[PDB]
Amino acid sequence: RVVAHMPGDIIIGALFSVHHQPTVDKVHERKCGAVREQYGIQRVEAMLHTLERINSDPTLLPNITLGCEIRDSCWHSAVALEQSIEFIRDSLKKPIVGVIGPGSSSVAIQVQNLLQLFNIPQIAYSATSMDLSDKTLFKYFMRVVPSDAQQARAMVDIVKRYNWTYVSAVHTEGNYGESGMEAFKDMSAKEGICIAHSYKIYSNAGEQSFDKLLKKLTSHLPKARVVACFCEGMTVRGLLMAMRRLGLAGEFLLLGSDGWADRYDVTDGYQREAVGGITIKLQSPDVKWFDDYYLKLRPETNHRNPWFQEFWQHRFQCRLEGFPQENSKYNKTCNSSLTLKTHHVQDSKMGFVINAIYSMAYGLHNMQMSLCPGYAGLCDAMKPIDGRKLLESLMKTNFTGVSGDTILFDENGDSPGRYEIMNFKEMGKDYFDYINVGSWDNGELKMDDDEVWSKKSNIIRSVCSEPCEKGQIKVIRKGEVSCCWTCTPCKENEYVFDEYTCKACQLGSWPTDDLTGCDLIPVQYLRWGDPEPIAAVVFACLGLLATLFVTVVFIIYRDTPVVKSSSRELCYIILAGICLGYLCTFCLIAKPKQIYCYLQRIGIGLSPAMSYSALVTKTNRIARILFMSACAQLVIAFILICIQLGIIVALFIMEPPDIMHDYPSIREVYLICNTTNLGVVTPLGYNGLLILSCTFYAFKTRNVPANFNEAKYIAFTMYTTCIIWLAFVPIYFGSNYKIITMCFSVSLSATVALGCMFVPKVYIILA
Amino acid sequence: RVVAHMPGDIIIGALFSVHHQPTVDKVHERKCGAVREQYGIQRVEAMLHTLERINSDPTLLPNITLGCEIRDSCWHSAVALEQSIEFIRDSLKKPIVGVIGPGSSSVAIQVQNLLQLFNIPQIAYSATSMDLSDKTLFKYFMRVVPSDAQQARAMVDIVKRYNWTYVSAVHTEGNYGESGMEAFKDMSAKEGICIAHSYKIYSNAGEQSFDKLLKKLTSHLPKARVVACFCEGMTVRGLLMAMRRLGLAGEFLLLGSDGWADRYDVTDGYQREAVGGITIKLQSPDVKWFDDYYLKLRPETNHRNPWFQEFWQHRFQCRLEGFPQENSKYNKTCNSSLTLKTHHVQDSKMGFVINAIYSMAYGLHNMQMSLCPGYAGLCDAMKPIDGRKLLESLMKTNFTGVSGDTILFDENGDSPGRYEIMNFKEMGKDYFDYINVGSWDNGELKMDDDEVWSKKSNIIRSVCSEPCEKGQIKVIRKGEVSCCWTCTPCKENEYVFDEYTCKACQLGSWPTDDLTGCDLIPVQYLRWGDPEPIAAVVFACLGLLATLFVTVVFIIYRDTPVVKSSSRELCYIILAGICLGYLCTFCLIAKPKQIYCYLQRIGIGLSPAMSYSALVTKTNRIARILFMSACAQLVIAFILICIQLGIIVALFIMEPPDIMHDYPSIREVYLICNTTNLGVVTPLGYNGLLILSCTFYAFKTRNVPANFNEAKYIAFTMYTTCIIWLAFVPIYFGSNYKIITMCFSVSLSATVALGCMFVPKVYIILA
Ligand SMILES: N#Cc1cccc(C(=O)Nc2cc(-c3ccccc3)nn2-c2ccccc2)c1
Ligand SMILES: N#Cc1cccc(C(=O)Nc2cc(-c3ccccc3)nn2-c2ccccc2)c1
Repeated sequence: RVVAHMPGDIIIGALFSVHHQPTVDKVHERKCGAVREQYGIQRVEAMLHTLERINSDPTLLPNITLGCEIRDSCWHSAVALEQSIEFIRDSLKKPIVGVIGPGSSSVAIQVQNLLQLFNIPQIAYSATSMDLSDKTLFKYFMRVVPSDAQQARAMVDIVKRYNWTYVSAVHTEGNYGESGMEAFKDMSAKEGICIAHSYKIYSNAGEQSFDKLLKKLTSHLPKARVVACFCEGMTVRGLLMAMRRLGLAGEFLLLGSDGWADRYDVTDGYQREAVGGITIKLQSPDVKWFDDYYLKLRPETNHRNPWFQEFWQHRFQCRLEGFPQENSKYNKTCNSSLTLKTHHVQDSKMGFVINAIYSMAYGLHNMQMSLCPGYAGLCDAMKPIDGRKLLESLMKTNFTGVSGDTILFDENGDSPGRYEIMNFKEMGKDYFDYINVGSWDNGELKMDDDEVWSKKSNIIRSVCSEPCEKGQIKVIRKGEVSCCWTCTPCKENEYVFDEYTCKACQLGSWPTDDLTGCDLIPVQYLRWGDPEPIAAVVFACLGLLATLFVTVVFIIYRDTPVVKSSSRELCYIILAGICLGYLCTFCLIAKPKQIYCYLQRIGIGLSPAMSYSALVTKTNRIARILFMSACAQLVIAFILICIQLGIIVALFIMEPPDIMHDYPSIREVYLICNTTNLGVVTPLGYNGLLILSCTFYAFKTRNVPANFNEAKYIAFTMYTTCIIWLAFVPIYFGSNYKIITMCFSVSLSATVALGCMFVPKVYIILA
Repeated sequence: RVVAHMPGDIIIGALFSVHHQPTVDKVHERKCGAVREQYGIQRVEAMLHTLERINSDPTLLPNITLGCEIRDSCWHSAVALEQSIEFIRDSLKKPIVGVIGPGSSSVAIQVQNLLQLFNIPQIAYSATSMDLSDKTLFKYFMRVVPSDAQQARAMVDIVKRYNWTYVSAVHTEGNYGESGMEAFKDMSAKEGICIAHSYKIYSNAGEQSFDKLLKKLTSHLPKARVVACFCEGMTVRGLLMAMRRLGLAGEFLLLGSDGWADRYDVTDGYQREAVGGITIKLQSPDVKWFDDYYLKLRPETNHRNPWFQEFWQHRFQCRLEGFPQENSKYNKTCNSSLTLKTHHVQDSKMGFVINAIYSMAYGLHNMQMSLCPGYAGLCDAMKPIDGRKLLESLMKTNFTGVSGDTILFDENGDSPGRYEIMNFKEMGKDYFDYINVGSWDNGELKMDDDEVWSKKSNIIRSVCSEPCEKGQIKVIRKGEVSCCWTCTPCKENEYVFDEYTCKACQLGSWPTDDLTGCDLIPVQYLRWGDPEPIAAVVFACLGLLATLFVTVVFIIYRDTPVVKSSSRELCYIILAGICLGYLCTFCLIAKPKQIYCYLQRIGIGLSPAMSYSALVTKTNRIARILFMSACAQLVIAFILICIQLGIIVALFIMEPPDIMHDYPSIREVYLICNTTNLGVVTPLGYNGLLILSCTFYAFKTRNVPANFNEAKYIAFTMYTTCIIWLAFVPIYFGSNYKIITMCFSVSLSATVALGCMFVPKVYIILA
């Protein structure tokens, strides 16, 4: 082979792909193919001129002359891996200190696995694999270009900015697409972004495969209107060609990496279906001072580049007469007026090639400054140059590049990313072009929203499920994507706990209007203003007036013959019973409390006993005439009263008094005291016997004219008492109006008893 | 440097460490040190003679001549890594096809990382790392020696054979010790073997460290009496020296790998504390035909070994006058009678060095036979020889070695292990030596137990905790080793479920004598043979005889004046009541069943009512004289009887009859029918009133001479009935003898009632 030398004191090695890689037939015999234009001569000339310029600089590396050795790589593993052997021989002729290259991202791994055994640092300018960031295996590798995990960050930032949350996924097969898509998925899963379904395809498959791809991506509209493509430059062309035939154009929004960034050869002839796509590029401004040097070169005055003459002949398709490398293949002869300005195109990677050399030079300068202080040249303590301190000098380099940007390496030897953002939209009648609409600068996304969309309302939307609403909980099924839910309402009984669940609050409570917390329903019970309680009260007042008049009459005229005929003490007992019958409505109708309920359950069982005991003993004595002392009768009446009171006390002991809350319905809550069925039924059963005996005896002795026909009135009264007790059961145990009916029943029975027994007596004594 | 050539058609490369590794001062300038004896010249001569022999063999590789190239390695990475570069350069002078070596186990990795980039297979004969078994990283590596995970298998087999289950652990720091101990732990954990505590130490630490190691290992006796050392040859010497001063000798049993296998320089001066140790060696019989060739060599007639003259001068410490490599350092001149037979020692690794060459030759022969069939030589389809088919030809080699053993490679390119087993025991008065006591041959441990231990009872034991016993469960504290448990007994109420837990069976059951399954206790209840039931039965029979006699007398003499004076029907009723009182003991004393308990609860409540009703109505009529028809009295008695039967039926409805199992104590189970307190107390309360009325009226009318002083006997009878009712309560409700006492009470009361009421009547009527 041929190697390009340049003398000096410190030697640098470079591997540049000047020719095409050998075909499969000549892999074992090499024989590289055709010469390259962009990658072949421009890089070699740039390195030579950069070294000349850095030597002419008196500020950097004073009195030290740097050299170089440039070798071919042919974009093939074998050739580079042989030239590396040739380098490491001379290392063991000054030794090589560092290597710049190679271009490929898979040759570099095989060259590193060889160069790290002999402690040689390596810097690459176009290798962007994600496997090269592991410093356990690749300890001597550094690069000035962003990794493949920086595009997956800009893509996530762009998606996050525009509020997209349900997208597709396409990627080619290989290390590039697979690693990029893995990074994209890992970064997007942390920002609440979900993928419909990830796909996979070659870059040269058949039309049937592309049609099936379209049919499988069409089965998600209109839920996933954005496609996240991390594919190469031909998968996009295949997708556009497939879209053309099915008539699906003007519907999708393809978001792609820099495989399809600014290449016109991807959308030629298919500009109608690619409108709207957003792509990211790699920022790289041109280098001004390289053109003023590259164009002045002439074949007759270029001797340090052995590849120059064949390059000239290939480019101009002619033959150079009188030259050491004349070729007989070309019949035409070159003219003396030929020049290189004709269709001159600058290389698209000319910045990193210079930045790598500058980084290595700065590392050497720092090592010399920190190792040979106070001296200008090669001090005795730095001969020869060891490759273990240079690796630590290089990692801490930090300077400014050719374009005013900052160059620095992190702990992994990587570099920060800087990307542009383009947009393919129609300019006019049959005219399409890319235009810059933003940039990404290591965390700061600066994008012009006005230019991308003509109107705000025209923004494409892609969301799976609409958000919930006023009082709408989230219900999610099993096996589905986390961002495809359903909104359902809680019932009126239960409020909403959080975004995910309802919650049912305890009885007696009710959710508020905001559905944030159940509040307590105020207790509701009877009211004085209702006509029924006031009617009961006025009835009771009339009854008290009547009984007061009757007792006043009897007290005033206690010596009358009528009073002498009857029994005074028994009449007083009956009057007291009637008064206590009247005076239970005030206790009953009031708001329930501690002792009020006890008084109401005591009076209802006491009042129907004291009067009826005396009345039954009187009627029993009268029937016996047809133990005659009044003291015995009073003792018997008091004994029966005591028995009734003992029964009442036993009922009290069985169930102690208490206040109770009623829950008839969810909406309303009442307030009724402790009142069971037993404590009411038992006194009724006990007092039924007395009235039954009274009725029997009154029927037996209903035809005696004693005491102005007293027996007739005594027999006629009982009918009402018995019929009232009878009617008191059904409607008491058949509705929710217990208080009013049990307040009217006792009063009505007492008033009929008082009006059918004593009214004739007072009427007769009056006149 | 210098390389040893040998011509031919196929070239093989070898790396042999002829010199000592350069010191730290000359690492960058090489300058290897002193010449080696075993590793330097013997291996080179063996390879040369082996190639000569295989060329002379007409049945292997016909008409093809093999060659070789031997280079130094100096046991250093740099020198071998330069000679490998020289090899792979000439591969790109016939190319090298394979490399044998190097000796070291860490240089080999660095040489493999270089040789696998250019597709060169490699075979090693003394590298035994466990990192070289990964074919993802080391695809071109093969070896004929067992890995370091084969000693960890023989150790586990030896420990498992002798029933040791609690051992210590010691290992030196490095790849060797750490990897071996990791393998040992992983293999031992699967066979129920536990480690007390693993340790770790240098091989050159201070005396204080070794003393601390002894003090930390002394804190486990006598539970861990076996130490599993996987350390190098100097850690054992340090342990012995440390044991010497503390006077701990003659106690331990050191089990070690082949770092301390047969080396006398480890137990010299300390044979007293190393007695009993068991070590494993590597099987390697000597090669006979190498000695007949190596000894005949002379310095004057050896020209193909450039290292020979310096070797001779170094070995004999003289100067070879008149030689191309004469040295002036040695003043003494060599003698013509010198020979190599003096102190000749064979290399200890001479078998694998030949087996590797034979394996490579067999691989080449197989590839030639399978690629150019029907031809004898180099066919046109095998020029040049590719290194990708040789790697697959080599992996399937399977043949017989020099010592009659089988050589084959598994999928990882490894080899099976074959080890010996030694023993360091005293032979006599101040004499110690190693003796073979077994072997391990890839799964078959053949070890002579009789020679290791003089007597069977002298076997050293090492177990943490004794096993459980006849009915003992396992309880293990938290945080302790799984093989250190406690054996505890279940109580008498529970049996043992499994080896780990007890279990308590249900009530009425009992664990058996074997403590494997709870069995049911047979039901136990009353017995006829007991004196109490038969006494009750004979008492009842006597009562039946008496009542039969009385009723026969009354039936025969129904027309007597005495019978006319009394009431016949009431007397018959009383007789029937007494009969039903007697005939409750037969129902009661029998084994409980469905209806027997119903009859016993019916008779006890019926008998004390139907007689006493008639008696009380008779006495009431007699007291009233001082409704006289007998029909009214009979109707009243029958009405009271019906009321009693109604109460009985109500009690029956309250609690339906049933059979019940009693559980007074865990050991015994009874059988008593359903009998609550209410069903017994209620009839007694009901029938107390009748007897109270009877006794009150009898006391009221106890002085009437009617009917031969019948009132006196009627008043005297009641006393006994009342007293028996009274006595029946305390002891009935105060012991577990309910049946006997309630059987005697009714019978006694009926007997006294029948004997104090009718006996005088029959006595008078008789005479
Ligand atoms: N047989 C029978 C039978 C069946 C049911 C009930 C009653 C009864 O006791 N009626 C009654 C009589 C009196 C009474 C008291 C004092 C003065 C005049 C009358 N008040 N009450 C009464 C009791 C409870 C609720 C309503 C009313 C008897
Ligand atoms: N006051 C009072 C009072 C208090 C407790 C118990 C009894 C009572 O009923 N005694 C009794 C009388 C007779 C009886 C029956 C028929 C013929 C002769 C005697 N048998 N029994 C009896 C009942 C239950 C268990 C044991 C014995 C009365």
